[PDB]
Amino acid sequence: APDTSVSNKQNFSTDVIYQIFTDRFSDGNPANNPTGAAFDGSCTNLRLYCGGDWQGIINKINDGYLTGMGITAIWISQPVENIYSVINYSGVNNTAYHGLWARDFKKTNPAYGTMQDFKNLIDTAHAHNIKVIIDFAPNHTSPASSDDPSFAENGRLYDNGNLLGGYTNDTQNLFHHYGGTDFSTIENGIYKNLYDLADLNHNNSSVDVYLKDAIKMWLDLGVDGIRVDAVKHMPFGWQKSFMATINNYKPVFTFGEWFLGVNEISPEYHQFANESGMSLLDFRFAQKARQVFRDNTDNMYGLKAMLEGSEVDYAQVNDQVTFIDNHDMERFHTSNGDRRKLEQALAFTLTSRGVPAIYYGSEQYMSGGNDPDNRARLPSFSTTTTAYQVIQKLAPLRKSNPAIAYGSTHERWINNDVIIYERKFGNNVAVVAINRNMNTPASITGLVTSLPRGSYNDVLGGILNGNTLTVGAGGAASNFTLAPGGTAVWQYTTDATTPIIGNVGPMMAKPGVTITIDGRGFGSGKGTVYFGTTAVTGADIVAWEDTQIQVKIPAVPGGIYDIRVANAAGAASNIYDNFEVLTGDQVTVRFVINNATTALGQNVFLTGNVSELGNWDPNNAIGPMYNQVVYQYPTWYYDVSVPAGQTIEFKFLKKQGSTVTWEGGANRTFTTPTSGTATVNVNWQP
Ligand SMILES: C[C@H]1O[C@H](O[C@H]2[C@H](O)[C@@H](O)[C@@H](O[C@H]3[C@H](O)[C@@H](O)[C@H](O)O[C@@H]3CO)O[C@@H]2CO)[C@H](O)[C@@H](O)[C@@H]1N[C@H]1C=C(CO)[C@@H](O)[C@H](O)[C@H]1O
Ligand SMILES: [Ca+2]
Ligand SMILES: [Ca+2]
Repeated sequence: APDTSVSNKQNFSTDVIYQIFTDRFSDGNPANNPTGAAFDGSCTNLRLYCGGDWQGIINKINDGYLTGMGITAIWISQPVENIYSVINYSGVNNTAYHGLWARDFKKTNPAYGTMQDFKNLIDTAHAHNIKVIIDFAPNHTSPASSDDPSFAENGRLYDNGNLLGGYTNDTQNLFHHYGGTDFSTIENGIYKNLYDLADLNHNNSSVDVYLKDAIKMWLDLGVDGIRVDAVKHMPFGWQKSFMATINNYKPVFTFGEWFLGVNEISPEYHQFANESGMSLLDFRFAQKARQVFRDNTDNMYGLKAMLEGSEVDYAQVNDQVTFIDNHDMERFHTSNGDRRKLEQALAFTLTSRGVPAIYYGSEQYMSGGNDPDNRARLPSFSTTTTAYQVIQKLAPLRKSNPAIAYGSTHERWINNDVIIYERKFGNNVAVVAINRNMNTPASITGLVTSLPRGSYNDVLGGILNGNTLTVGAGGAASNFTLAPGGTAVWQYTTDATTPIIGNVGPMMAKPGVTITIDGRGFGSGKGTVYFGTTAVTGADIVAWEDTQIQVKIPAVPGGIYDIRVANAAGAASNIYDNFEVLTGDQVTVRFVINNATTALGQNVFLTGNVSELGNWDPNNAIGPMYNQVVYQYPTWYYDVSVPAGQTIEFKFLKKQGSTVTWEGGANRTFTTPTSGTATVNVNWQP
């Protein structure tokens, strides 16, 4: 099927995501509304249920409100059954309107709708070619106090009705009991409790297995994507095994949230996006866009930089979800500011690279500070606001113009307040000009583009004050003045004669799994896919078409491969690097080493003979290991994702600068379990 098909759950670059807070969208059914001091039908107290439900979105999909806007994917609240407690955090009552206080990952939250209400939703969405992404928060359950088992629901957890246990009297060790985090370190913020949320222990097989069976159930119901909450507060090694489980079953576009601030850029943030098996929410985009288009704390050369720095730092930049604001930051639109800033910021996000995400209510100029302020109810549904129009005219370009979805970015003209950039994928082009200045016009002299001779009409139709572009000979355009706050989008689309890859999903799976390659130029008849030097053809290619090829991963040794395509006429595509074929199914193993004495600047790492363990290369060793919470120095520990049911070999090492110190003795061997978890306890051998 084509790359734009609703059946394409692996990739979302050609989609526009509408982020909804079920509760604060539309109450399509009152019979299911919570009652008592948990309900606030006037959405006056923003920490209470307002009544929104799934039937409320089915209504907005049916009467054409969402569809008429151009949206092709809704991202909703956690569908999982929550605690029913009305928590009075010092004077203020609080409820689980946000879906983030899980109670039973196998049942739906009654207030949002029933199991039948969920199928209806998946079916009304798909029948209108809209994809559904859900939230999943496997890092915890709900507010719990072990000292006072009378608080909330005591962080209890049920398995489809059966109680597994609570935060008080945890003999089975389902949770962590190390106090709460002060966010001092990454280690600290992972094993310690986030504020007061009963932190789950994934080293416990019962927990590990339960969360994995839970996500599959949700995959079986029809979801097309997953947004995992708090990726920074769970162990990396477990997440990889959680991903390998999704991808090895029914892969869906999965992404997670890792909050970055202003001009804050961490390498762990990138390492996660590059090696977890899942992408992140592009906070590097969001904060930079708001600095230039909103707070005006940086100029266009910072925008240029960011767009360029990203095209390299991320391994698969086309998979990062972009946005201008959301549930974790103040609303982009202010009181003392004009709607133009918002109108432009939206256009910039819509034509830029990644998976664009619009936080509900942005098209109705909703204003509001931090939580719960940024989570008020959508005041209206007027399909005639300019912002509605902008999204309306731009959104479908992602599915029609391959350059918007997969193309590279090139700044063709730049200034302190104006930028003109090009997105191109083969012959397809899209030029976007923006003058953020509202006072002075911008005379553009000598603008060269990839557009062929012609005079292109603004796709925005002038509502953003955009002109038409007369492109003469050599892609050069006649001079023009870009009006203050002007914005224009010009484009060109044509067939692809050369195979070209725009994206691949999933980015890691075991042999025998079907991956999805998307692009243009693949051709009608079956061709050839290269995983490294290993060529795949015949029955192993499940599907071939001009825009999308589906092929099984061949039996190769685990490791990183470069993907490449060749049509039936030997025309080979560009290289799509960084594909991880795993050794097989994964399980998480905690490795604990005792007596590793280290110097100031020396850390302990691990390595072994399978690719998930770096394949003996000390530059790809797992680490630096942990040494303060679950175990303290001189004992180090780490949760690592390894192949299931195999005898792996490994040795620990110390690393300091360019100096590496290996353990003495013989290689350690270990037979991994087929499911669940395992813990290896050892002592440093000199
Ligand atoms: C509140 C939020 O905090 C934890 O994770 C991140 C946030 O996602 C991140 O945005 C940042 O928090 C705020 C930031 O400090 C502030 O300067 C900025 O203006 O806005 C941010 C959002 O408020 O930093 C923290 C990490 O230090 C949790 O991991 C998130 O899950 C949490 N949001 C969840 C959690 C709870 C639990 O109480 C819900 O109450 C909340 O509604 C839900 O969204
Ligand atoms: Ca309701
Ligand atoms: Ca945790």
